[PDB]
Amino acid sequence: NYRIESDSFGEIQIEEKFYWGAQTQRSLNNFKISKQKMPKILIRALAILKKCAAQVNYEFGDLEYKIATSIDKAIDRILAGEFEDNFPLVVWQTGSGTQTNMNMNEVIASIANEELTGKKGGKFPVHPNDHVNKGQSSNDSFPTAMHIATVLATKQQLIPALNNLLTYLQDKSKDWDKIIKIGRTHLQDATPLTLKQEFSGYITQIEYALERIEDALKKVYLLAQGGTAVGTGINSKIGFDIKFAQKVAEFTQQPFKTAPNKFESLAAHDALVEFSGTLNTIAVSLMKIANDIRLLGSGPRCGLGELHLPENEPMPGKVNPTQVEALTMVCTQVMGNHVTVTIAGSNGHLELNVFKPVIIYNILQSIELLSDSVNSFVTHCVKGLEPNIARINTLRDKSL
Amino acid sequence: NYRIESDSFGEIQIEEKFYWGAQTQRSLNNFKISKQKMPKILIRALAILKKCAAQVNYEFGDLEYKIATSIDKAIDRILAGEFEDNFPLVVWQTGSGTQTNMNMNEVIASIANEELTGKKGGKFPVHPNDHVNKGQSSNDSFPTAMHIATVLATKQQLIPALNNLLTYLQDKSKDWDKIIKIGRTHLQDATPLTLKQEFSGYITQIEYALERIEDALKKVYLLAQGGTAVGTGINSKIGFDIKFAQKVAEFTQQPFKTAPNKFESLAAHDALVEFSGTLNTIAVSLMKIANDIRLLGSGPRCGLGELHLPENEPGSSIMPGKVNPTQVEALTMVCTQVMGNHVTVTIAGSNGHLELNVFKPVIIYNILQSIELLSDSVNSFVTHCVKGLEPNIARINTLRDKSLMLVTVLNPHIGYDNAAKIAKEAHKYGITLKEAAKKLNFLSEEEFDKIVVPE
Amino acid sequence: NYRIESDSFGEIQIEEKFYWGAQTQRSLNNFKISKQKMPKILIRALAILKKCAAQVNYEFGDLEYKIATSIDKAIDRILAGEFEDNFPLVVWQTGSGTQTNMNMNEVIASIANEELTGKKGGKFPVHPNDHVNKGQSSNDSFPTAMHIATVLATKQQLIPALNNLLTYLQDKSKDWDKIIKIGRTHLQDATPLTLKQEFSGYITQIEYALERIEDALKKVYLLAQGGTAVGTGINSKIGFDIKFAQKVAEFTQQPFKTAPNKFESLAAHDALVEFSGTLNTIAVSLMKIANDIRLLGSGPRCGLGELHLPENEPMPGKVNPTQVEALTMVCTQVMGNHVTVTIAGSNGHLELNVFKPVIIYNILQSIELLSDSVNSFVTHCVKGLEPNIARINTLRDKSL
Amino acid sequence: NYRIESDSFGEIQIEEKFYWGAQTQRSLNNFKISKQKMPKILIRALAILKKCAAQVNYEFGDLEYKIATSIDKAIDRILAGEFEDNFPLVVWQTGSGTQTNMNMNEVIASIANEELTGKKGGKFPVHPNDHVNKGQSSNDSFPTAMHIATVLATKQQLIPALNNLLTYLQDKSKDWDKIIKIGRTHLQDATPLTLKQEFSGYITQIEYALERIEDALKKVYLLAQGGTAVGTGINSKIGFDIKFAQKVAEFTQQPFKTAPNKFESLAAHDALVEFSGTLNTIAVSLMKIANDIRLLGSGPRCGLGELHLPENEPGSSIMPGKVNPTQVEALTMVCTQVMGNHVTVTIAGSNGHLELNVFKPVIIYNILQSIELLSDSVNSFVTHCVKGLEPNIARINTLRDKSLMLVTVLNPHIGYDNAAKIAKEAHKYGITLKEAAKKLNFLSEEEFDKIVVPE
Ligand code: NA
Ligand code: NA
Repeated sequence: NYRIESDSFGEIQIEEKFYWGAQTQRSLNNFKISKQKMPKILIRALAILKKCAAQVNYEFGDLEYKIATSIDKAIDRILAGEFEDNFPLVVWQTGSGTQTNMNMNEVIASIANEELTGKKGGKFPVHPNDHVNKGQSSNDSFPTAMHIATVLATKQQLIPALNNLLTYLQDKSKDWDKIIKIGRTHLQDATPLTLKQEFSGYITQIEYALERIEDALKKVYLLAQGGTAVGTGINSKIGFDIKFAQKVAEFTQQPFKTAPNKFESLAAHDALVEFSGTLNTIAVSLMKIANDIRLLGSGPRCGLGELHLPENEPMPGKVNPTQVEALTMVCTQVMGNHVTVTIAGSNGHLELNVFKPVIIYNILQSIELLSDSVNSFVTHCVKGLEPNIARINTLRDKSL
Repeated sequence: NYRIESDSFGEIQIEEKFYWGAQTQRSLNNFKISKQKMPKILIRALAILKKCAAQVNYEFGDLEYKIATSIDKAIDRILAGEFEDNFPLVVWQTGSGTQTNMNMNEVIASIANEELTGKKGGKFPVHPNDHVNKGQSSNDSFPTAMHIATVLATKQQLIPALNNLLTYLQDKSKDWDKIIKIGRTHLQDATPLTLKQEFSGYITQIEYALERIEDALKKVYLLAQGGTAVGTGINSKIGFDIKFAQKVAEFTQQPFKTAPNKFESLAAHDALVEFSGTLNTIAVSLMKIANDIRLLGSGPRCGLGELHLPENEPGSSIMPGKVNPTQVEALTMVCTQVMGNHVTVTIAGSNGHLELNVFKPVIIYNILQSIELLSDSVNSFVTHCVKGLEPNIARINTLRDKSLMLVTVLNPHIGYDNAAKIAKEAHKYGITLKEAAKKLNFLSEEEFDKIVVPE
Repeated sequence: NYRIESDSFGEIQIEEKFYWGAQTQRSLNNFKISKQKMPKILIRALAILKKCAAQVNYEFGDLEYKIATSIDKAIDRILAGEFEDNFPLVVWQTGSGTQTNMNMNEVIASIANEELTGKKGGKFPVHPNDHVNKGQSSNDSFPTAMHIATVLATKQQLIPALNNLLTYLQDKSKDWDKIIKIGRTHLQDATPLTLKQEFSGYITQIEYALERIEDALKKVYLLAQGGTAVGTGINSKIGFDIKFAQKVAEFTQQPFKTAPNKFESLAAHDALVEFSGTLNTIAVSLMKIANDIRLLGSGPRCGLGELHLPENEPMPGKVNPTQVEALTMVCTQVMGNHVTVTIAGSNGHLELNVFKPVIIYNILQSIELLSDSVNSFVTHCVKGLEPNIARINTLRDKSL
Repeated sequence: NYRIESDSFGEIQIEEKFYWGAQTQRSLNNFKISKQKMPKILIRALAILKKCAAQVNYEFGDLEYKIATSIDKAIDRILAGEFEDNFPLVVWQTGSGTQTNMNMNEVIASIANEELTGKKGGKFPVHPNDHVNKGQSSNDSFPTAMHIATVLATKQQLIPALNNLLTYLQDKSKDWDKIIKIGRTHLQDATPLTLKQEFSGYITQIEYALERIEDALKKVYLLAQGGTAVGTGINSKIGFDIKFAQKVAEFTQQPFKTAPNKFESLAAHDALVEFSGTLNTIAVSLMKIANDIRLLGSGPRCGLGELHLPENEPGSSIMPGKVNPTQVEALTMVCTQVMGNHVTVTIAGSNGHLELNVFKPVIIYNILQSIELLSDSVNSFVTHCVKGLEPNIARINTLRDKSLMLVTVLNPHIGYDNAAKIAKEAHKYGITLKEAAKKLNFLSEEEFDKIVVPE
């Protein structure tokens, strides 16, 4: 039931049914720190990275045809979800992500070797380092995967989620221009505005959130691949950085390019600190929008009672704004995640920032929580918001 | 493969092999927000809570023998680990934890009903709300679970890990009193201290971490159970609060009591915000300790090189033979996670409204994560780094003698003027202070090392 | 109009009317970073430190009688507020506080020299380093002053302020047990509780805040003095640490003692990070209390309207809960101050944490803002809170 | 020595030499909360605001010639710096900034009334609310001032300081291309890079800081003025908003416009929260740069020793001759202050209620402080550290040759096996790779240095 693998530290046992190699197993044994594995979309991004690197390596004459093709077939299968069991390493590993890099290197080599020899594992004929990792360091590969992942998640999770919110905020309030409600400043009675007008503030906040995302992504399109170990490009052929980036742009259909200065790309993660800053602003916007709805839906008899919130689950008969609670909790999570990203980003030393996994784990969590909670909020709260017109009219007609 | 269940809102389908009910399945369908489930030890805390509440209810005559005994047996199976598949709800739910409370209520009833009738699910003979949740709200139950879980995790994970680090810091540095290294202030050359003395700082930081936890636990021992919906204790018999706390104290063997003021326990989580603050401080201490070990072991040739860190894996694919301080990296990364987790807890804690703070799941999720991560990573750091740390004594000595600031250790022993002559001679010929001491016939190489000792 | 002073870097000009010396002026010229000077109470604490050190030095036989007496007279005058013009250095200086240490050393020497020779300044007969700073480093003196200051401010500003709040929360609500109001969970109508009961939550929060302060001060009583440059005590006579601490305990009438491990005292500021943690919890408590009052006083016609807040200043006739706004802003300040203290505390290197001035500036600001805002809040809001009983009764009698 | 004034609440005394009125003195007596006054540049912004609002009002025919001209002349004297004593109110006031708005309204009226009548104070001929505050609320005025001040400070303090740092990073490192130092990853010995290349990272961080500011300013150019109380623009004539923005654009020479949606501008300060986020990133960049320079200049003998930092003062009283990297300490301390200031702004920004975010003073206070501190400290760091940085070239070379990881730079030039023999020889005899290269007749001391160059 076991296979033996090795590296420069010696022999090590791996359970036969798993495709990973000596360094993954070594990491798996030595870092028994909680159960948070690397996010699926990061693994996906890392797989895309190896795919594109292999193609460039092949085109440069540096890989045998059968090895390049076997690596490519092997990676296509990972992208289809066939080896989700085979990336067991935790986030809390080496700060450069070396081990997760080797996790991808070894699994690809292993699948390819099973195709070519009939048996998985090992370094023949496909070597994890000399073929799958050819011309790469973890120091430039892991940041490249961090940026690919961030872009993919933002374009697939967050931007649609915000557009879903924008659309329903627009559609619901289109005809609330006839509803004249009483404004509150300091929570004290103020002068009148329409309910549509009040909701137009929220619409502006979300529109502006979408604009901030576009500006924050500009540096996240820029990829470190080609800097190798310390930023100089040692062991990377001239042109690799540019051709790799074009390859990733073509597969993702996103405008990726190479980072003009690779030293800045390795030594720091300022792009992601800035990006996390935009996530934080979005958290602030949503906290305000959700809090107002909580407040306007308070009651039914001893609150404000201007809005009726959909009732989705069960002091019997009492129904709570549960979606607002889920969303406002996520907002507080994102704000704390941002402080972690800040502090980790500030702790770079010379040629390398070695806080990379904690940074990307927090970025990707914030994107996913914001997207999922907003979509839930729209479906189970915003879509069925109705104003209580008689209540709004009574409140207005009492104002001094 | 499906069973039908019902609540106030109507009919709903549950996959047959699972034990939860209608309200849990409803929540499962309505809060599809990522993948972060309630932590194992919080579910455990909540089960313990229900076991004790059912026994007190039974003592008050408010549960029949058949029902109280089956509830108790069902809960023991959950505490045995037999139903870890049956708590699927995410953290990002209602802010009171109602759905997770009800998840526990339904699963207990369901296990009991299978035992009594042969078929799982439903509300007869055992009813989730009327029996399992009798005399309880989620408003007082969930805060009770939060504190039980915090105490359990702190005592089972955190205190043992810090003591593990303490013991090995003490053991490893016992005989480092004769290793005389150079002090660095502002990262600039300073005067000497023993390697042991430098480690004594770290030891003190961990001893103080342990004291801080004991003070931080004081209010976490106090339980909300009995406040019910708003804190008034309506639908709760006089004495239930005290008798429930006693039971939990017996089962856990921890000094749990009831909170004097139930309103404070529902409306806020200041106790967990204070506790998070202590976790924050521990993160700050560990960051300093781990950073020093990394800095002291930097090299092997182009850095400081005073400590040899155990080499556990290959550090690089391009540069073979390179070994990195990977355990320090995992620990310092965790430290940054705890610092951020603390801000989340702070902000959530500050957003209470009137009778209830409804940010409860996110608060307890961060507290428990911070505890697990500090504990797991400290344990790993000890096993794979502290255990095998060795000083590079020859390198430590070389560096000590390079310091020009040794002059001020020489002043009281050799005289102010004479030390000045040595330091002048060392600048002119470009030699060490030791070599200049021997050159001018003031002090041998052995007499020089004795004066330099801290004393 | 100028006097010339010097140090090992050479000669430097000081305006004649000022008492400080070469190193203070040098710092004053080289760190032109905003206008935040060291807090008054820190300077005060540093002056107390030099007073007690001199007395111990004198008792050990290490100072001439006339110098010890002149130093003591000189310091008594600083404590009386006579040289508030003479500590111009900014917080954003060397991270060990050396320059502010020399600021105190030089000014004391200067005043003493004016007494003894008729002219201020210089190092004769009282030398800033060899007499006023005898047996001291900035590395152990500045942490000692940080802890003295924190204790003094907490005992003189914060503890009385919280007791003032506790007392008035108690007195105002004593007879609110007859007022039956409707409870709100999730801001939805709930079951009843008395107004006194609701206020008893707030009373508990403040009581518990007072208990947390006592626990957090335990390590802040422990003083670094005697560790000198790197923690070893080089150039400090045996017994100095203990006798100094007793001297400070006697002058302040507070239970100060020496730090058992001086290395921990220099290398880190974990005591203050923990203390700042308690300030943060207090900020959280007060934010809740103040927010509820904002909410319960909302109206007069379109809010909850359960409480009447005092009207202290001027949509004419509209009066806002201005004291609650001041207080809740301070709370957000304290929470951010706490993150600065955290991050700075985490950045220690080997024998010394060199973020000391930013840490103490934030600690002392949080104490002063919390105290002043709470006292203001009590005087201009809590003292005159009255319930609107008819409104409370109407709301209750509408509950489902 | 006193003058009497009045408002809705009654009679109140003001010291005679000051120009403020009844509402300012009331606020002065009721908010005795520490000492933190409104920043100079925010007061200036608010004056500019009133100058432009009065001119637009006059153009609409809603101020008489006498009154508009005297208002304009009074404001110019405030912008000249003639009344810096007359704005005593603390930051910790009402959350809308009403009292500071009224401080400006009263002082302008008072200066104008002295000019027109000979006696300062009061509300005739110039009335604080009816003339100086005409068509304005504090709800739209204070946010307008916040953005004007942020733009002014960013353009006058921050952008110049970052450009100053940029210019000197470029100038100092121009000819450091021939200095070949060793790279460190995980603080472990790695492969070489030029000193210039290492500095190129820092240069990139600052160039990107400047781009980030330009994007962050986009929404700060947009002004609330015209929304009045709740955002509807009641008591504001159509066109006032556009014409006010134009005037401010003319006076400042900055591209200010009116905010399309006034409700968003009153109810929140997301734009300043986003801007704070950019300041945060700049703090993170500077922390890395300053920390590296400190680490590279550590020593002078027992650390890294690659850079010589200019020595500006004595570092110690016990250890004479010790010099500390004091400018790096002041800058990194400021960085921690900005990071905390950002959390305050984030939390304050998140506590808006309906039509108004009433945490405005604390938000703008932190933003402006962060800008001033980053600017002042970067400027000082350049003058007193970056300007005079020199590499210690002999030390840089020594360290480079100690690296065992040079082997991988030798592989493509000398062959894999041959480099292995050199590294084996270097381990056996305990020498450098260069000495072992010459020993085995593979490579001279000059040919070795050429292969090592990054290329
Ligand atoms: Na987090
Ligand atoms: Na601050």
